[PDB]
Amino acid sequence: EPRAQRVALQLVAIVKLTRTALLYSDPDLRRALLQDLESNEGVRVYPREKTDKFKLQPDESVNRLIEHDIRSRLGDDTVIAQSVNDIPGVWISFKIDDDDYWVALDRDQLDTVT
Amino acid sequence: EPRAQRVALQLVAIVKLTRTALLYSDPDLRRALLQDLESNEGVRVYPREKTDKFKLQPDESVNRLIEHDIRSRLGDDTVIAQSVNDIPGVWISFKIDDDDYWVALDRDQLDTVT
Repeated sequence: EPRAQRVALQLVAIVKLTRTALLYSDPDLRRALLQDLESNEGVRVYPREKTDKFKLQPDESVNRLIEHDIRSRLGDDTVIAQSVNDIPGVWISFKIDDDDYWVALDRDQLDTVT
Repeated sequence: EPRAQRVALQLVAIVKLTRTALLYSDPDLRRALLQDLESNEGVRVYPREKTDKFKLQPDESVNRLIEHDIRSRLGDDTVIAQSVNDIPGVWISFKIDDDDYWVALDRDQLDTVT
């Protein structure tokens, strides 16, 4: 419960901060912002398409509890996955208005911040 | 060592994300962005003045080790404090070019994400 809640809250903070950066970004600097997030923050953002396939994290350890805690903060429609279109990562969907996005985090790099 | 490194890396990620949001923000939306960061992300940003006074966190627990780990990532000139101008918080300075800023985080709220 407490360790699960902690990891979820850290992942929520990362997604909210990232969404916030994109939301208030100068439109002319938006692609440059995405390069900065990826290279310097290790946070990769992508547009999310309705046809993007995903694979769930296994029901292992506290995975399902972390996912429940994430959804309670970000929304029940949030997708959380270990891969998208077969690309491995910690993937969490988010939205701005009617646009859908993914955040992808590196698993190894995330484990130092969790 | 490992728990200290973990808390520092979480605090570094928050500061880098916040700095990044401010750096790439639409200038017209910049004050609105600051309201969003404060209200929704619990991250308060302020301009930092050379005359702003600060009080160190106590040398207690792993405080000094966390501070060392933070400075190794954000820079050796980074100020980390338990108060600024007598306002309690988790305070960490940062810079954009020649402008100085503070991030202030709520201690109780931070403890759920650490």
